[PDB]
Amino acid sequence: TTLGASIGSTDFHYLQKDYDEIKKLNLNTWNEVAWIGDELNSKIVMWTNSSPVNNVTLSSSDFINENGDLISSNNIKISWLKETLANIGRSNPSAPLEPFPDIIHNSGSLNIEKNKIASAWINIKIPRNAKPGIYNGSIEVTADELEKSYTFDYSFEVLNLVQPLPSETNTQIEFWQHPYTIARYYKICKEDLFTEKHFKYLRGNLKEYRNMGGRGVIATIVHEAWNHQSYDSDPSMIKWRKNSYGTFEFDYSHFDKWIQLNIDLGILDPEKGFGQIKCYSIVPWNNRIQYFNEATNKEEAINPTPGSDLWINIWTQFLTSFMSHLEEKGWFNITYISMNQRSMDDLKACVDLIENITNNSYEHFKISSAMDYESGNDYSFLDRIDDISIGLSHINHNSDDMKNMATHRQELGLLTTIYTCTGDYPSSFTISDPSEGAFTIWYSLYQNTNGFLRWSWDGWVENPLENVSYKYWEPGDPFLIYPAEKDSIGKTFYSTPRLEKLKEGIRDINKAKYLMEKAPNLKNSIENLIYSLKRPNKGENAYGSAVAASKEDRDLTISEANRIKNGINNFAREFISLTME
Ligand SMILES: CC(=O)N[C@H]1[C@H](O[C@@H]2[C@H](O)[C@@H](O)[C@H](O[C@H]3[C@H](O)[C@@H](O)[C@H](O)O[C@@H]3CO)O[C@@H]2CO)O[C@H](CO)[C@H](O)[C@@H]1O
Repeated sequence: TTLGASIGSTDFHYLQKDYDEIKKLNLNTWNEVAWIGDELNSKIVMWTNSSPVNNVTLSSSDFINENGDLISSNNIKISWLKETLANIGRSNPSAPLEPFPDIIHNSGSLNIEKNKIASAWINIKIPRNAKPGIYNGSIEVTADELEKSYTFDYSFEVLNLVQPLPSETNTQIEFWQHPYTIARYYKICKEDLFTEKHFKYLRGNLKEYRNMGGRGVIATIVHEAWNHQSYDSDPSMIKWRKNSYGTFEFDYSHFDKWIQLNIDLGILDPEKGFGQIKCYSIVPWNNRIQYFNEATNKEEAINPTPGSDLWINIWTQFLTSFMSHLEEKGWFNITYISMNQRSMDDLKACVDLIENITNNSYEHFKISSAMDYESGNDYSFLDRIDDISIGLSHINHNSDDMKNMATHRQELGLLTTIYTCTGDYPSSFTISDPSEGAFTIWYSLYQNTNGFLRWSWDGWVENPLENVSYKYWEPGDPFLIYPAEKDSIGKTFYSTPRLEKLKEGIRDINKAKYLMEKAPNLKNSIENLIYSLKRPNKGENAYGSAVAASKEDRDLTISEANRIKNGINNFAREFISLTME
């Protein structure tokens, strides 16, 4: 024909290079299991031949159960997956530059060049007041050059249990946001920073974060704290100045507006002790603190070594001032001072200083850190850090070091997460299989942590919608959402399949934690299922990017994700049965 069509997996990308392989698909039916308030995703893959094809459109019926309960077609959003270019290597500028369908772009029609793949993401939101049962419906695909329409048989079962709202779970999610990057992309001026004109491009993507379970909000407290690793500079949200007497003063304006925005959006609730403010960092890159010297009237920097007399002096000034400031705002209880991977000497100097500065109630700042922990059961220092996150590449699957460490922390009421970054596999890159994200989240629970941290909400390059290639890291590493087009009406961001799979993983670990809690009798059955998870092997492509070791390892990430999900849905059904009989 002029146009071919088939249901396809959301687990991996359908790429142009796989054209000839893809044209041989003909999957016409789809079924899945969801809870009330849950979501489901699917995909239809289309193709063209010698001739191009205009105005390709897809559309969805209403969905109806056996009691004629309705889920409107408006809960089904079908979006073209837009392709963007990606250098497939890591700091390898001569690596091949290939298209990946990494963007959940727009609804409506689309043209398709000769001999091309195009795919459309399908997202189904089950309303929070939906009735249980088996729902059926269909999705149609048509075009202009086609005098016919293809048809696709979709059903799904809603189980009689309500997907927990994020605030009803104990899942920890922290994605680092870069609000100045949002300002740069959308040409927000210096003077409009953290005003309503800025907030308009932040609210949507922050709501999105909140709704998938985000609780951590990063705030920079010194300038360029990651040495400009990213496309955009990282300004400090707290401006430092040295006055004529030679003591430091701090301007909290940006920090205050940023945090207040996050309080207004419900990510943070400092009165109720919810959410975290992560202050980056007491160990910024090379210990460098840049400041305006009012005396010499110029910009200067210092680089004092942790533990040194100058260091203790300066951070004592900041921490003391910051604590008082946060106490007047009522924010102090949810505030953490962040560290990062440093020498044990630097880390101990930090924890020792921080612990030594207290308010009237002898409360000190909480402390948060990426740590490299991989073995041994000496927790005495690690327990003085209130939130830690461990890179997946430092977690040894052939041991229970990580899980034992995490379990100790849960007992003491401390937070623990894992993260992925450059060099990790599974991970959440543009070139990753999106299923890897669901796996990652399940791995956080397999390790008995509270959840997942990633550095990379929104660190856009110049024009990521067209090319995400950046000089460091696997492509797409620095962002899980895309921006909208600069002229958008409109939308302020687009989601990605990789992010939707993180979201799936999170909802699905939330189902498992909910069951464990509400059906104590199923708990060890569930725990055993979780603890059966296998870990695929990390390989590396010809150009420096981490990837799956082999086809077997790709398949395992998918099979394992689905296995566990299904297992949990069966436990779901067991609990539901119990209630009915
Ligand atoms: C939490 C997070 O994602 N942080 C980084 C992330 O960095 C990874 C890890 O957290 C770092 O400790 C490590 O940093 C350096 C390492 O400790 C040094 O011994 C070595 O000489 O240089 C390392 C820098 O490569 O780096 C790893 C990643 O390689 O990585 C992401 C990029 O995906 C961002 O840089 C986050 O800021």
